[PDB]
Amino acid sequence: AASLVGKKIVFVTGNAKKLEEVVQILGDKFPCTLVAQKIDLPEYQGEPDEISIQKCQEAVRQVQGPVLVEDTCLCFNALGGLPGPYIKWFLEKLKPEGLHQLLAGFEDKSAYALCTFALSTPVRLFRGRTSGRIVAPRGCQDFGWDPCFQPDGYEQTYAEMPKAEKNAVSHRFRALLELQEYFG
Amino acid sequence: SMAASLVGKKIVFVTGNAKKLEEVVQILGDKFPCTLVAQKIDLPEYQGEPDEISIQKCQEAVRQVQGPVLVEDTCLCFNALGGLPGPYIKWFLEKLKPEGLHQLLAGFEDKSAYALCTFALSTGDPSQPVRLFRGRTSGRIVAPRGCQDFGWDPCFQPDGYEQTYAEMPKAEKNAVSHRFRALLELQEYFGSLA
Ligand SMILES: O=P(O)(O)OP(=O)(O)OP(=O)(O)OC[C@H]1O[C@@H](n2cnc3c(O)ncnc32)[C@H](O)[C@@H]1O
Ligand SMILES: O=P(O)(O)OP(=O)(O)OP(=O)(O)OC[C@H]1O[C@@H](n2cnc3c(O)ncnc32)[C@H](O)[C@@H]1O
Ligand SMILES: [Mg+2]
Ligand SMILES: [Mg+2]
Repeated sequence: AASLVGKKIVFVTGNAKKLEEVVQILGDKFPCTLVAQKIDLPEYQGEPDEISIQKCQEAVRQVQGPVLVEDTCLCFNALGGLPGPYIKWFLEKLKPEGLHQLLAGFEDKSAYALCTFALSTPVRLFRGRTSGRIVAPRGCQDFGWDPCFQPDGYEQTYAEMPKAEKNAVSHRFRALLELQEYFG
Repeated sequence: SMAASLVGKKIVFVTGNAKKLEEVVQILGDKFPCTLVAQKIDLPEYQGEPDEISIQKCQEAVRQVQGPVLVEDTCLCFNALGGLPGPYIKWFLEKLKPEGLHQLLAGFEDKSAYALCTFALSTGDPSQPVRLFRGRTSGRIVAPRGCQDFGWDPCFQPDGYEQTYAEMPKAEKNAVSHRFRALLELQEYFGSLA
C-alpha cells in the first residue's frame, strides 16, 4: 500500500477503449504513474475473483515490476450471472443485438456489470459494480456491450451517454474509486 | 509412436466427473490394451479454443500426477450462438439446467447443436507433445425429455434418433454418443500395432 507510492505501475491490457477510460476516470492526483503495455493475457474459467487473481499472477511473471490488470463481466440475473466472465466471447459471436435475443425467453431483463482490478508488486483486488437492464441496442457501437446495457435510474444506455457521464456512474468508476481511495 | 510406449502400461484418467468416468469404463470394455486408473482432481480449464484448452488441462494433470495421464473436455455448442456455450457449457448447465438451456434459444430459430468430446493423452514427460482425440455428435436442443441423471442429456436429441440422450438406455447412448465417437479415435490409435 505505502510501498507503491510514487512508483511506476505497468498496466497490462490489450483493450484500448478501457485504457482510454481508465486514464480519464482519474488523473493528477493519483499518486503512482501508469504505463500501458498491451499483452494478450490468457484468462481461466471460473469466478471473477479467481480469474483476476490468476490473471495478475500471470502478468507478474511477464513484466516482473509493479503490475496492474483488470476484468469486466456483464452478468444477466436471468442466467445466474452469466455470460459474466465470458462476455468477451458472446460479444464476438453475437454482438449487442444478439445479447438481447439471448434473454428473449426470460421476463427478467435485469443484469449487472462487474469490474475487477488486481494489483501486485499477496494480491489485492478493487471491485466496482453497476446494476441495470439489457435492452435492444441503442447508441454508438465503438465499445463492446455499451449499446445494450441501460443502467438503473437512467433512460439511456452507456453508449448513448456522453463519455463524461458514463465515467461518473459506471462499474469502472466504482472500482477506480476503490483503487484511488486505497492510496490516502 | 507413444502408442507403443503406453501399450500395456498404466494410464491415469484424471477427472472429477464420475458419470463421465463411468461412461468411459463402459465404452472401453475388456478390449483396451492399457489399464485405466481414475484419480479425482478437479482441474482448472483456460478460456479459449477446445484443443488449446484440452492440451493445457493435460499439461496441468501432468504436473500433479507425474505418470502417464489421460484427461478430457466435453462441449455442447449451439450454432445459433456461434458454437456457444461450447467449452463453458458446465457453467450454463450449472445455472440454467436443461430447461434453461432450451429457453436460451427461445428467441432463435436455429435449434441445431453439436457435442464435441476431446481426449488428451500424455506420457508423463512434459516436454514431448500431448496427443488429442475428438469425436462429435450432431443434434438439436429440445424441451427437456427423459430423466435428470447426467448433466445436459435431457435437452440434446442427436440426429437420426427420435429420443434424447436421457431417454435412451445408457447402452444406446454409449453406442452413438460424442464420447463414443472420441473413444473410437483412441482405440483406432492403439490397435494399429500387432
Ligand atoms: O485487454 P484485457 O485487459 O484482457 O481486456 P479484454 O479486452 O480481454 O476484456 P475483458 O477480459 O475485461 O472482457 C470484457 C469484455 O467486455 C467489453 N467491456 C469491458 N468493459 C466495458 C465497458 O465498460 N463498456 C462496454 N464494454 C466493455 C470488452 O470489449 C471485452 O470484450
Ligand atoms: O472436466 P472434469 O474434471 O472431467 O469434470 P467436469 O464436470 O468439469 O467436465 P467438463 O469440463 O467436460 O464439463 C462439462 C459439463 O457438461 C456435463 N457433461 C459432460 N459430458 C456430458 C454428457 O455426455 N452428457 C451430459 N452432460 C455432460 C458435465 O457434468 C459438466 O457439467
Ligand atoms: Mg480480457
Ligand atoms: Mg472440468
